[PDB]
Amino acid sequence: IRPLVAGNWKMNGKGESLTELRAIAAGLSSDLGRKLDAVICVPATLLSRAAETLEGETVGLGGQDAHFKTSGAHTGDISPEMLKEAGATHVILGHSERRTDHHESNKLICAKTEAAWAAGLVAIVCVGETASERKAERALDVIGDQLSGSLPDGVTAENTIIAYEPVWAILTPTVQDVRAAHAFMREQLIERFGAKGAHLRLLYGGSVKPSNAAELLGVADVDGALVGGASLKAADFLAICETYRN
Amino acid sequence: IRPLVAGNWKMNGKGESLTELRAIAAGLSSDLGRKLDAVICVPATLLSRAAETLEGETVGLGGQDAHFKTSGAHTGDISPEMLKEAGATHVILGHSERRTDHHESNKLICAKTEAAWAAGLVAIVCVGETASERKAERALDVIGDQLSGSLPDGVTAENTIIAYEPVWAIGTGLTPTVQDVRAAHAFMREQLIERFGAKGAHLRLLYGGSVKPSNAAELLGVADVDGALVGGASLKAADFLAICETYRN
Repeated sequence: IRPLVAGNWKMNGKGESLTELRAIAAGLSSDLGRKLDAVICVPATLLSRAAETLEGETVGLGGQDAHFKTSGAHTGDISPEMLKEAGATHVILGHSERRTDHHESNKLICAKTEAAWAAGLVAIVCVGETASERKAERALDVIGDQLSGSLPDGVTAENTIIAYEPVWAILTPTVQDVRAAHAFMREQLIERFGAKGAHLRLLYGGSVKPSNAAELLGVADVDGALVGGASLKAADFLAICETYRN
Repeated sequence: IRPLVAGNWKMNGKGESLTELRAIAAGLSSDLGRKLDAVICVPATLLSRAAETLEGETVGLGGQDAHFKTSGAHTGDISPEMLKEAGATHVILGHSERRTDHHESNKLICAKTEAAWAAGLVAIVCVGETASERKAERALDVIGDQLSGSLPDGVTAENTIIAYEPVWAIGTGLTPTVQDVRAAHAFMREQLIERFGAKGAHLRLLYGGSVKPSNAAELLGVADVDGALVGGASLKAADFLAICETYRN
């Protein structure tokens, strides 16, 4: 499985930040970048400008959310077609921050996931359990439910990526923690999707930094990362990518 | 009070839509645009390109929502500074679609309005009662609670515009009467004067119900209506402009 390092800028980044994007492009201009895929998910306000900056580079662009409809009376909401037409190849769906603060349900994320595929986008679908779900020993129940409710029947290794977010630690998770969450995801996805389940990229979406990337990304059934803060600066992001030097 | 026709594209608009902004700008190059302000509120994905499209022109640009913080861990949210830096001068906040479908409270909208101001944006803050609240005989009580709860203490006549949405009418095929509009706007004016004094007398109060080339003259002649927040009819330049032509004098 080819690795993917995806950056989630969350609600950071304006015109000035585009330099970081260029530097990431530059850093992956060589042998390193030929070895992995990389996608940076920027705010919707920055996407077209970022698409221009990245024209002819290996680095892909994501949005951080999209609606389930193509268009309509939905003030303030962005369609996946809009993301597509502005230059996105990917969109993050079901991020913990939206499941929690925006109350997004598994059903909604499923509908967003189909609509994303219909617009030509790869869905980066996030799952993850809270501290109390974990303290209550329901971690796997919850991850399992999120995966079976958030993912539509038509998943392929090409149209869907899964990111695991240990929301519970928002504590640092152990290698052991990461290992057991990702083995569980892999077995869940194979049970439901068979062959292609084995090919779906599972990204680790906990706290990923240059200093912990080697240990976390060397874990079985981790196929990359959904990097938060460390993706805002090209030097951090590139040092995380350095992991796949070999 | 100088009138403002604002257009709300809602979740409509891509690169191909930019010619419409262009046509609107050109229609308002006449003697017309000297008399009124115009703002089109476009999807955040289009904002920077729409900014580029309208460079130099009188037509302002709006966002359709914005966060209450400047930045941070809010995956998929847009801060009012991102709108500002992309070229917007305005942002719609508290639209009924967001109050209903995104469960936005007065408290959230208040927090969003402060942040909009701190980013250098004029907040277009929407209020409006449902058919249920109307049948409860609480129309005015609802609009009053929304205005008091949604608006921060720092309102100025320059940093805030209010738009009234007759949400009750949506989906019914009936359009509010001049009597309905007058009563809502007279009420909003009195409330804003009680709370903000003379600032409250100069606040622009936009009519955000169904406004189309066919009804614009009557509705926009209503006392205490200082313009409109136009929906569907802002999607096509000729419709938007025919609403604006109501103000030719």
